[PDB]
Amino acid sequence: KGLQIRVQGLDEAQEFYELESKADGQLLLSDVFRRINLIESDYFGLEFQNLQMNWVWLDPSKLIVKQVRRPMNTLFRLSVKFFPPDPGQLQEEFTRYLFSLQIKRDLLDGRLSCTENTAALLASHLVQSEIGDYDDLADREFLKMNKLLPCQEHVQEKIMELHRRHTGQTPAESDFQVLEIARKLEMFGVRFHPAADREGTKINLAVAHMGLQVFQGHTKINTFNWSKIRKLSFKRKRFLIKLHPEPHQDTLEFLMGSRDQCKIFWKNCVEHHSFFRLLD
Repeated sequence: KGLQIRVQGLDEAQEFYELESKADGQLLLSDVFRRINLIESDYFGLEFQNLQMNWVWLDPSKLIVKQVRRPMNTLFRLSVKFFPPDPGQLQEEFTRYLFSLQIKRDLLDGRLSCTENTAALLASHLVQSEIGDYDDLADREFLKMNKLLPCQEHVQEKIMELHRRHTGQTPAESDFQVLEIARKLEMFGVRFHPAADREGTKINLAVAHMGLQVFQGHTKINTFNWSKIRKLSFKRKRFLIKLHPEPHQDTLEFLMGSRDQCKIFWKNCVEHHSFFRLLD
């Protein structure tokens, strides 16, 4: 048979895709990339909402019908999968635009936590990009009907104040400022995978362009560069980081919630390493 799949773009606009029932994840990804003419598409992937309404990555090598129960009723969305160290250096204006929309998303849903002043500054550039130069009446109208920050009301004056500085800046220049600000934040591109150490201390694991990170709360306790990592594995609920000597306990153990969570994080790490270090 044939399927009709709904995919939400980074600009929040939903389009519909007609695909055969035999389609892999890769076919849908390719059709989405073609529809929006995304040339630098390797940084991006698709996630969907499972029945507990959590977001899961679409596996491009598996059949879609084997990953999702009601593909016709399921929401998919375009997302950045791999954050490069400096998205401002991406070649295409459209790609940088998509990255600024990813930041916009992360800022609103709280993935990108930062100080209030930094949030306000990011939001002020985001306002410049959508509606142009500062206007008292138009800025208040926009902020009434658009939410950029999780707790925006008491920050709105600061957002507008800062927006007065950006007179004359084009949407592309605005996107660039958003990327330059965001790439310098500790939480940029960060996605937490909760776990506990040997002592039982709650921590968060994450993977990024340089290697693995360890967080306690929102403060980063450690970074293991790819060069320092000998091997990554998982044994049931345990995730294992084997380090190169120098030097005797060369293994860090982290207990995660389920085996499937270990596995998802392991795959994420192997994919990151491959993407940022290996030539296919």
